[PDB]
Amino acid sequence: GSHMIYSEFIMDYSKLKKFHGKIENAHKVEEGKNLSCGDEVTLYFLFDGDKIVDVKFEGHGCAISQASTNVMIEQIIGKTKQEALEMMKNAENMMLGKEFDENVLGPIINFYDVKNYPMRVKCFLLPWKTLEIALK
Amino acid sequence: GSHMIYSEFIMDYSKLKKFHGKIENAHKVEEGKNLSCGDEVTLYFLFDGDKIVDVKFEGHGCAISQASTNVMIEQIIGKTKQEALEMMKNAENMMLGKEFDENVLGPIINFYDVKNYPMRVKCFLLPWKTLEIALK
Ligand code: NI
Ligand code: NI
Ligand code: NI
Ligand code: NI
Ligand code: NI
Ligand code: NI
Ligand SMILES: [Zn+2]
Ligand SMILES: [Zn+2]
Repeated sequence: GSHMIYSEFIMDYSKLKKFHGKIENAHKVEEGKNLSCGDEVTLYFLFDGDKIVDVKFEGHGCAISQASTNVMIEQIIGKTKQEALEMMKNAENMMLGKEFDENVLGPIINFYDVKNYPMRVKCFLLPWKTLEIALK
Repeated sequence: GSHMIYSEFIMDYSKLKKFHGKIENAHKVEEGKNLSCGDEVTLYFLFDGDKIVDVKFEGHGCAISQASTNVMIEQIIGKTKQEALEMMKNAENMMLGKEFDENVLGPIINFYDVKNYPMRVKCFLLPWKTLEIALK
């Protein structure tokens, strides 16, 4: 009745635990919060030059923010920081109704419907904006 | 295809914030885990003799474990330890195929369908089993 946003894809990725945790002696730690809804995420990174070698997250939030965090990590590991930022910008364009590169986003496109729920847009965007700040 | 278990009731209650937190100088603190899923809950209690005056939880988990925790807290605050244990016994009976008292459960009946998913039964039961240990 008002929970339609929660697709099978979102609920699967929300419960994924493989990227949840801390990285000891991380090269970068970045905390983000979407206090409108009450979500928090802490991203931990290892880099090798400009390559993202590993990412884990701590904290917890709604199923949209957690699903988004997990699909984000799964897609940015092994990429360069520039590539992850290009992906981020496209993820944000997708929510703002602007134009985006489907090939760049891959399975991130499964969050397309979130843009129909303007408060949950912040939930989807939290890990990505957190990533943006961290990588600059 | 698998998100059917996630009703509006469950999704609304999984996001509830008013019971999430610690109680300083709690009269009882009990931790519980459902490792097959990755769910954690720490329950904090204040009592006045046999009456449950306040309950909060920390930790996080799936939508079913978090929804169940919040519905439990909402229903047990202001009851006696024994009323809470009787609710708990009924909730577990529901999950197994056994007989239960609908008037004792109230909105806890909204989880009836979970019993068709043996793995998720543990998610539902996590707060209740943790409560049982805490109170006895
Ligand atoms: Ni709904
Ligand atoms: Ni955790
Ligand atoms: Ni920073
Ligand atoms: Ni489904
Ligand atoms: Ni919390
Ligand atoms: Ni104990
Ligand atoms: Zn959220
Ligand atoms: Zn669970």
